[PDB]
Amino acid sequence: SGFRKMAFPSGKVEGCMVQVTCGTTTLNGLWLDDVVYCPRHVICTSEDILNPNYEDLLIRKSNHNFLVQAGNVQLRVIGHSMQNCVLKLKVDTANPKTPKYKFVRIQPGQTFSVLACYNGSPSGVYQCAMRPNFTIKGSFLNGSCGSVGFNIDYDCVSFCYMHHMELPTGVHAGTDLEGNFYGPFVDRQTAQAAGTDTTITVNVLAWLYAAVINGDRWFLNRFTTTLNDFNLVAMKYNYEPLTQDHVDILGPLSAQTGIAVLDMCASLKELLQNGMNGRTILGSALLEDEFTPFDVVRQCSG
Amino acid sequence: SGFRKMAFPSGKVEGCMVQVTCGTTTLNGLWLDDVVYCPRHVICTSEDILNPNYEDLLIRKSNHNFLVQAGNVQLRVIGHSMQNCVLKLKVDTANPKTPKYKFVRIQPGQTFSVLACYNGSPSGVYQCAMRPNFTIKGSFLNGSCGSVGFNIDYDCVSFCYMHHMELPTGVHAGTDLEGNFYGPFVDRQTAQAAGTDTTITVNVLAWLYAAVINGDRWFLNRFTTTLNDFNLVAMKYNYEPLTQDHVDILGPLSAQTGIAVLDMCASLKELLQNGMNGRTILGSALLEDEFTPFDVVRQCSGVTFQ
Ligand SMILES: Cn1cnc(Cn2c(=O)nc(Nc3cc4cn(C)nc4cc3Cl)n(Cc3cc(F)c(F)cc3F)c2=O)n1
Ligand SMILES: Cn1cnc(Cn2c(=O)nc(Nc3cc4cn(C)nc4cc3Cl)n(Cc3cc(F)c(F)cc3F)c2=O)n1
Repeated sequence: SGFRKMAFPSGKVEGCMVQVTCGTTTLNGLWLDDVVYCPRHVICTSEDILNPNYEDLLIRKSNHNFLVQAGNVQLRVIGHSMQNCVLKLKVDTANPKTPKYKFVRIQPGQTFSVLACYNGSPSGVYQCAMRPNFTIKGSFLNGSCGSVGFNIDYDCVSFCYMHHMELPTGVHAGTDLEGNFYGPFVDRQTAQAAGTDTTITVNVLAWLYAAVINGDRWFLNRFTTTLNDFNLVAMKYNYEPLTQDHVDILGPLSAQTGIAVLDMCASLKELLQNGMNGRTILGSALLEDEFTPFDVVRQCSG
Repeated sequence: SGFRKMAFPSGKVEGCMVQVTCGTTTLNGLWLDDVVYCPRHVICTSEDILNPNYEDLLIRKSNHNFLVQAGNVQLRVIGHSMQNCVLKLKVDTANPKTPKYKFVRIQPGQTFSVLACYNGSPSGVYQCAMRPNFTIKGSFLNGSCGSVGFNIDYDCVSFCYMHHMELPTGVHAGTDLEGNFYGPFVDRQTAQAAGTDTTITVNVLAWLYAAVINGDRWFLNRFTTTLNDFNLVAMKYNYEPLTQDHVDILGPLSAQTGIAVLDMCASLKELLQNGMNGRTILGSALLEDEFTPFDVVRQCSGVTFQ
């Protein structure tokens, strides 16, 4: 029983974190095989941040401008290339701690664990969701760049996020491991603002199914709804519209609980018009949206 | 900026998790040097667990009954003994991934990370607080026994918790690494209920500081109070008393933010009576009591753990 926001064990990723220094800039790098991945803005200087010409600054660089440190062992950069917004440094030793891994681009609503790192030393691990506006509500201090977000599946580590910047609103923006940003953001110090955020409706429904599995009983109702009537109400509360794809994803949870998806949608609808009247669901008095339908199945009973 | 529930990087502990099997019972073990630690209830049958004599159950068992699985390599038990509610299995090989470690016992309100495992395979990590009633609000499914709770200081892993059982109310109970239970529980199949829990007050104030550091400042008032006046109100609302030691611990947060604790207690005092009036603090609609003052300083000052 119980229900906690749970992160993945971070050991496989801890063995890959290194320190990348270029000039005075020091951030974290992800060391897989004989390549260290890190945000390309590490080659920028105080002046080259508002409008950096990264191709010009990199063709500009020699391998011995980069200092890579795995613990007290300085790796030797033997080559450096750029792929979109990630820098790739070839090093002369493959990381013997490299796990089975792949690079995956995730979609808004998907969750992942983030290993916060400073000077290449892991500091803590937590759970995140890719917001519908392509930001993440992280916990990051200066020097956290290069920290990665991941999932683990049968000792295979899917890397799906690398941290680059903090936006004015306090949220954070990053890329996948191929250097493509999530969202309309760029690795520049120019004026940048994220879209208005919305609640991941499919995740809340999943969480509500998790409450019933754990026996929570107070929010459901005798009502059902049409997909369009629900979406009409939800959008008026800054909730993401729900598509038939989402309804399909919830299928297994609905099957396990004997509560149809559109029945539960009617329960979310009522919850949005009444509130929760002092009560809580799985210990929360707000609706949680950082549990996917996959997560709910993994952590909950059967 | 930002603020999250954060656990210690679990890697040092992951290299110590093994699967222990006794008969049909199978749970997790902690492999440190040439000893494997796990709950003693593994030697129990579905009826001996109702009322056992762990003494006699143990001595009757032999070494080859304990299947100690380290991933897939099998470990050879060359001895076994008890220490309170934790069983100890001596194996022929010392764990080469053994971290710099010690066994500590924590107080209520102190936090730790938990590495939930199943069949010796680490599955997820999360951050707990020992509740005042000596339970922890965990997320465990069957197979989780032997999952361990720890803290990391520099390169030292401090093991402080081992999971044993879930209570009928859903919360969880276990021992320190020396077998001593946390709270008034026994490792037996009987009717056991959790005592009435309370709010870790010093952790709520520490969380309010984290909110201020993140610029969430609406709850700050203008008033100040006294420990007496606060604690009189706090007892009514099932809040833990705030001691003089608690105030000194909030010292650095106080000086970093310009908000003297007791001034902060006035804010928490108001929040306790008037509620939050449809507002939120760090996005949460409840007062968060699972962040210690050191937790807050650690997370807002970037301290790493190698
Ligand atoms: C508060 N916060 C939360 N996450 C972040 C991420 N982040 C960061 O870690 N560092 C940044 N600037 C640097 C300055 C340096 C000074 N020295 C000596 N070394 C430095 C290294 C960095 Cl990496 N930034 C700012 C930033 C980073 C970018 F990648 C970008 F495109 C624009 C930016 F304004 C930062 O956001 N900070
Ligand atoms: C859902 N949940 C989450 N945490 C818990 C605690 N807990 C547990 O995890 N396992 C238990 N019995 C086992 C049966 C097994 C059958 N096989 C094949 N392997 C098994 C392993 C275990 Cl560990 N129990 C029961 C239990 C064990 C005790 F030590 C005790 F004092 C009281 C109890 F009710 C359990 O509570 N469940």
